[PDB]
Amino acid sequence: VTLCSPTEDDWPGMFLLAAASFTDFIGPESATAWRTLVPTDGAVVVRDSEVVGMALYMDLRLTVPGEVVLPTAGLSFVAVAPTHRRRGLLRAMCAELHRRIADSGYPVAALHASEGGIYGRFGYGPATTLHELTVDRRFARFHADAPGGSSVRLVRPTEHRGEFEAIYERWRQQVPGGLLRPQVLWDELLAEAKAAPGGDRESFALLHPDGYALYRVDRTDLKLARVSELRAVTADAHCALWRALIGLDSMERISIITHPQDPLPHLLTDTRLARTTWRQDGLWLRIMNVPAALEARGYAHEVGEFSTVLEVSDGGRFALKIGDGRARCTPTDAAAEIEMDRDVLGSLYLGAHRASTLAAANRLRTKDSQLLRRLDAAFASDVPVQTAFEF
Amino acid sequence: VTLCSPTEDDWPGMFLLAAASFTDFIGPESATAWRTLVPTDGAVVVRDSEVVGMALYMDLRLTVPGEVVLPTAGLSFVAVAPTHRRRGLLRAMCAELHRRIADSGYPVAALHASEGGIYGRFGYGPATTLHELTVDRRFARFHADAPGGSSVRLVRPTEHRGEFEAIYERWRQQVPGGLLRPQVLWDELLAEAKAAPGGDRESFALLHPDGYALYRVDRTDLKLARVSELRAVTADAHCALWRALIGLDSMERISIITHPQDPLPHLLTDTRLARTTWRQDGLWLRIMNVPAALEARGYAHEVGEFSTVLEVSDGGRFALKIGDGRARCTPTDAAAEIEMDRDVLGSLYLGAHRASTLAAANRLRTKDSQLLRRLDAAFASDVPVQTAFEF
Amino acid sequence: VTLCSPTEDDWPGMFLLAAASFTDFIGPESATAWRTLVPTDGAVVVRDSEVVGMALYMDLRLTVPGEVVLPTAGLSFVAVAPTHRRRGLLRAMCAELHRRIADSGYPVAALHASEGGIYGRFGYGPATTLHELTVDRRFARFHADAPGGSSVRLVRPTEHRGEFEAIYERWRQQVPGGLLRPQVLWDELLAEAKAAPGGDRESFALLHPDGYALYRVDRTDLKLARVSELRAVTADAHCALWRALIGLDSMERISIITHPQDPLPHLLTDTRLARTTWRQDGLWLRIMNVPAALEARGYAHEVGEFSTVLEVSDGGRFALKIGDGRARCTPTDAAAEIEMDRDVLGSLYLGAHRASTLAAANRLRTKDSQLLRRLDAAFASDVPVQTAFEF
Amino acid sequence: VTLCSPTEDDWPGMFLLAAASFTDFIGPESATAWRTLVPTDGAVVVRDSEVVGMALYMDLRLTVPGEVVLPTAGLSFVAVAPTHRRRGLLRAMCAELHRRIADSGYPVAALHASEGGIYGRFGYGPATTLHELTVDRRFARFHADAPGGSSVRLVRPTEHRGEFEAIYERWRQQVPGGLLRPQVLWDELLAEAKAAPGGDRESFALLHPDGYALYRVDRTDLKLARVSELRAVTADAHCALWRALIGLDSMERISIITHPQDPLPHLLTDTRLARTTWRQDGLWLRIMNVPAALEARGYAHEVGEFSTVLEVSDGGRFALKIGDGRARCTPTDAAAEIEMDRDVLGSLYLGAHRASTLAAANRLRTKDSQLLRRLDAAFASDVPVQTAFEF
Ligand SMILES: [Cl-]
Ligand SMILES: [Cl-]
Ligand SMILES: [Cl-]
Ligand SMILES: [Cl-]
Ligand SMILES: [Cl-]
Ligand SMILES: [Cl-]
Ligand SMILES: [Cl-]
Ligand SMILES: [Cl-]
Ligand code: NA
Ligand code: NA
Ligand code: NA
Ligand code: NA
Ligand code: NA
Ligand code: NA
Ligand code: NA
Ligand code: NA
Ligand code: NA
Ligand code: NA
Ligand code: NA
Ligand code: NA
Repeated sequence: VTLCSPTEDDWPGMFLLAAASFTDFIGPESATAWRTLVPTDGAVVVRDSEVVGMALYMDLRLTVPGEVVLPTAGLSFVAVAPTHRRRGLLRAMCAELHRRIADSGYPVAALHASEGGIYGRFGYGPATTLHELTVDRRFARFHADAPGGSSVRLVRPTEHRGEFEAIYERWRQQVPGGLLRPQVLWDELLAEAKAAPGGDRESFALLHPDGYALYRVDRTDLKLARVSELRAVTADAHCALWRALIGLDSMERISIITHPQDPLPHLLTDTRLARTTWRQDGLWLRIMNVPAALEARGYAHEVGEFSTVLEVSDGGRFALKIGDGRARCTPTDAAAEIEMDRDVLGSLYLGAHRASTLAAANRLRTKDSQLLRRLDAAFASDVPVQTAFEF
Repeated sequence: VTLCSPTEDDWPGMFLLAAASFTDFIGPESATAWRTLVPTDGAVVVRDSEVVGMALYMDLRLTVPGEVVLPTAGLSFVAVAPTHRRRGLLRAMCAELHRRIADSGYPVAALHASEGGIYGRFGYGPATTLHELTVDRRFARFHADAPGGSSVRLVRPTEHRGEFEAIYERWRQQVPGGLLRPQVLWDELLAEAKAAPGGDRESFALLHPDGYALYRVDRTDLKLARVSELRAVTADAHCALWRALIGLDSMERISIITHPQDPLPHLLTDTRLARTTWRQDGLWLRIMNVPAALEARGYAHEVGEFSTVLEVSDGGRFALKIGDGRARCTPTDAAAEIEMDRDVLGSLYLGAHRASTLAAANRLRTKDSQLLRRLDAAFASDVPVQTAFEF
Repeated sequence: VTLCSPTEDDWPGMFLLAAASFTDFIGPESATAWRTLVPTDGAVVVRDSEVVGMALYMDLRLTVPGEVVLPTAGLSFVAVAPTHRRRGLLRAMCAELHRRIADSGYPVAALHASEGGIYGRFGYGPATTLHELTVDRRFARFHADAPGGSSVRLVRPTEHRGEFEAIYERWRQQVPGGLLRPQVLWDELLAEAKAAPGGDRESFALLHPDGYALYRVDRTDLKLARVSELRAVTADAHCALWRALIGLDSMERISIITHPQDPLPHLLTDTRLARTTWRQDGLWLRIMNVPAALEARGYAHEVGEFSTVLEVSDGGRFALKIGDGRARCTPTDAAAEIEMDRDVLGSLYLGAHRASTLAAANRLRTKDSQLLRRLDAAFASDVPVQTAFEF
Repeated sequence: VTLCSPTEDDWPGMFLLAAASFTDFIGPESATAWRTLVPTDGAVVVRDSEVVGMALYMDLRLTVPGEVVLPTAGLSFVAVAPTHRRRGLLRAMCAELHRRIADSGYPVAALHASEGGIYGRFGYGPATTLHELTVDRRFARFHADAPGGSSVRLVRPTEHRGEFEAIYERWRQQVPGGLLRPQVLWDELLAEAKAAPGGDRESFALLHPDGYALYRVDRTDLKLARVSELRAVTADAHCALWRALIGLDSMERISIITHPQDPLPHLLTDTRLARTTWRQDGLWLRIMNVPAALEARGYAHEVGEFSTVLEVSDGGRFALKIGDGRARCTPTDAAAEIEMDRDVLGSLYLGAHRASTLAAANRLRTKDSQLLRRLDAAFASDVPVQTAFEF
């Protein structure tokens, strides 16, 4: 077993491991598109010769609270051959990529987890929450207060690329969890909008000046419309799009993977009709440089100036001062007032998890309940954290 | 149709309407127990003579943020005969009970809703969130950080009444959503802990000095344990009880109806094992007296002093000043800065819903985004809102 | 194997065979009640000594077209021990009972069939059709034309026996398929109206001056109400009862076993909401005396006088003259114009099956298509055929 | 919103609305084939410019009782964009098409309804009944009386087009509900007989001189054969085809969408094996010209001459005389003896619904029960009403 950056010769072997590892494998053509996001030394392979392990990262741009955009290393295409389990190959590959990511000057790494029990030990914490809502649209009536009681157009996605790009670009800069979507990923998205023989049905779009929804009828449940993506920049756009989706009179049910603070339920006279059918971790974060990440994001202006000493387990100890919505984070050997593993800081960082909830599980440790309330308020996001697109 | 306080003669007719209206009807013996919580003029019937409509309220004590206990009118046993639908009987009965509740000096009314689309128009807003977690305990491993790596005892519920009463009494005074559980409801709870021929299996309890869990094996799914109630006063107690439940080696799955901030997921090495299988509105609140309710609860000390003008639709307009965790709420004819229906204030009141989320649905209306952030922070609860027991 | 009328000593052995043969066995107490309807020589047993075969008939009164009530032998409690299959015991028992029934002067025998492939060969034809309608009552709206836009009362069945008896007695005399329901069967019906530990839920009744509905919530599907029986003497009563059932706001679905001409679908703005979920043969008829049965019923006055020659396979050949809604049916050796097996005549007799449909299957054989149209019209019932109660 | 006849330029926009509206959308190539049945001014669009509403009719030939063929306007391709619900677009489009259909001289319009609650208010009544039978062929044995105890050939559909056309043409002229099937619809039918990658399996045909059956194995249930179409001109052909289908020894079940008077059950020794698994409205009729439609069909010769006065709600009042199987229908201001909405007359017109059943729902109103019996008999069809093909 040797750990190397792959040569062009290695990629057929990587596509074999990928096809055998990922049931949702996009195939070599699509994989080659995504490859354009992987920097020169962004990939590692293990050879036994045949490829028995692989991992890479892509150059991403992640929005964090305060509309701050961080360069982010997006881990992806991580696989160990079923022949080479329990030989420390994942640990070796993650250690090497983290070395390269830290040396390259990324303050943050991110991934989508295949299972929930794997990445905590490598310092990734779940930082966004996926929330599936299923609406029985047959009963759905809009509240008298709901905006916009036609601004929306039913269109072919492939004919309005420019408009979706412009709306998404405005959305991703305003929302924590937002990711820059490069041209190659717009190519890939509009390719999956087409009907496939034996596969997905045709996708349609609802287009508003300030929002869009991409949806298709389920392959097998012909009374279910699945919203693949809804991006709205204004409340008027969000409501108008949902009025149009609830107008899909041939459907019984509309489903969407959204975030816990989606206002959809409050648009209806019966909030219970917007049923939570599924909940899971979305984006995971590893804070690579604690002071860089903590100084870079904005904090709630509602909390008054405070100082503390934060220790990250094997991540350093810092004098952390938060005031006027900004943090200063400097080295100190003073006694820690707060201790947590690196994964816990990732979970706190976009505002998806409360310091108080993590403290109740003893993942976050302080003797000061006032400090806990101050951290909770400071790390909270004004704009609710959302998940952009899986990678 | 005449609307009257029922005589003793009316109660057999009320029990008939109840049996026909409520599939979960506890029966006349249990109903007579709960009746001891209904004050002298706490009930209305409609006669056509036979009972075709009924509604009552019980005298409750509800904990709100700041550990403040409010006298609360708990609406219950609300039914219209299937023969007398669409004749305004619900509206007539609710109007009369609200008159009596307001005149009696209750600042707040509360209920559990049979359907989500009914009580908004009578000024009730959903104020707590039920969250069902299902744990596949076969895979569950506790995190190295989790407390208490034996303080817990497996016991017969009927033999440790005193201990459950004492623990519950400590829990309900500390948690917003907490309700005083009178002696008659402890009688009823321990009666439902017994096995029934053709019905529920025997209930067992796990007892800690600072917490308890009541559970039973599902009637039909013999690999599922259903936790009917877990009350823990400390994090050590919460973790210790979950270590014991995960030790139910004959079960595949443990389910509990809990709240969105339950720390259980963070106790495990795989947070995904604590799956959200169901989410619904719990307790609904109608604010009867706006200034009394707003002055009575505690507010977050993290937000700096601020003043605004709040208008409740047909509920009055108030100068609202919040500072040092207290509110002053006085009559004013000054221009409104914030407007909302009465139901919306109920949804905000225990901290379960953010002002910002309601604003995004246009249920809450202001031109000031800074005011919105201040309301969000002020109305937030330090201790997460939980649901006590259904009534 | 000897075939005998049973002595009192035989009945414990008959109750053992019954319990082993009938999963719906009502038990010895209920069986003893129904026994009061079995005349002195109304039962046969086969002994091998232990009971290995049994069959009996009850004295019934059946309404046929023209509101004519026929003495009817109701076959029931027919069983062969699983140890004694394929030994001709059913054929021997049926032959003996038919001998006794014919000699006793019954013009007609009737039964409910355990399976569809058994009784045709003994001359029974299916004569009524069971039609299960399931209404999704959440969507159900009554048509502007529907009668009665409160005449109906929600009551305890056991408290209004007299009223149900009087309504049923009016219904059974007006409807072909109607059966006299003796006092012992009213005792049995009101006993099954009670909740059972581990069994059925409590039954309720909707009572109108000219109709009633008995219903209960399903044991396991708590959003389904099952109507066990709806008897309405007028269209106003039928509509009023359905308005009340659709008012069961806690239910998603109402199901009823009714007849193909139930007007319920036409009461709604969406006829499709009254979904046919199940269809089966109900009452089976064996015509014992062809001329007695054919002369006894009324015929459609719309068809002009006609004469034909009907041959029943091993049942005789008859000159059949139909006019002014009456038939004369006399012996003849003239050439047959119509031939059919005895079972086919049973299927025609209450108007549930058209001569033309049976002719298309070659169960009914004529060279005259005009004769076929005349038989179709003559045998049709003005009042649609319904099924009274299973026996 | 303007309502126009579409130009060629509009049809791409109509195909977009169609694809988004109809999950069973046949696609632009097939849609262009069906278009050949739409006359010059047979289509309307609503433009907001983009197509937000559409409706058309096709020139059909419908067989009614007495083997009379009526020119029929077949409404189809009716859609409102999900963006433009509740703006009266359906009402506007239906009003314009009905104007054009009436002015063009069509006595009748027809459609297949997407939902049951929509078309009643525009004067369409359900006029045929779809009845799905599922046969467990493993148990199926033919009755000793059943015809034809080999006349049938297993063939490739595409090789025997001429024979299917000739048989169908004989069937459609003899059966009420029969439609002329133009060459373009035979092209489309034989195209759907081919296997599709990820779609339907290959279709086979059973061919008799006087009947055919088209069938295929279900996509997912490989023990179910689905009969798409069985057309038999004689009882011998019907029985012979069913003997062949019951010979599909690799299948457990055969399903067919047929009519309520299908003789299949009576061909078997166990009639219960032909299970009704589904029942729904088929063809809907709007009578455009009451006297033209009522004079055009044949009536039962069994009923003696009678006269009445029929009022159709906003459809005129007529002296209706029926005798010798013919109707004369003339204007009158005499008192109405019978009143009904236009939709009700459509439901009566092919004989699928009895006047007596509609009267019991108060959709048909008379004080004369003798008149009701006479209408029932007169409007009855000698040959049972069937459904030809959906459009
Ligand atoms: Cl912020
Ligand atoms: Cl999201
Ligand atoms: Cl607080
Ligand atoms: Cl809770
Ligand atoms: Cl009659
Ligand atoms: Cl019936
Ligand atoms: Cl005819
Ligand atoms: Cl048909
Ligand atoms: Na923002
Ligand atoms: Na690409
Ligand atoms: Na993924
Ligand atoms: Na507290
Ligand atoms: Na009690
Ligand atoms: Na409840
Ligand atoms: Na009658
Ligand atoms: Na009895
Ligand atoms: Na039975
Ligand atoms: Na014909
Ligand atoms: Na074609
Ligand atoms: Na169709």
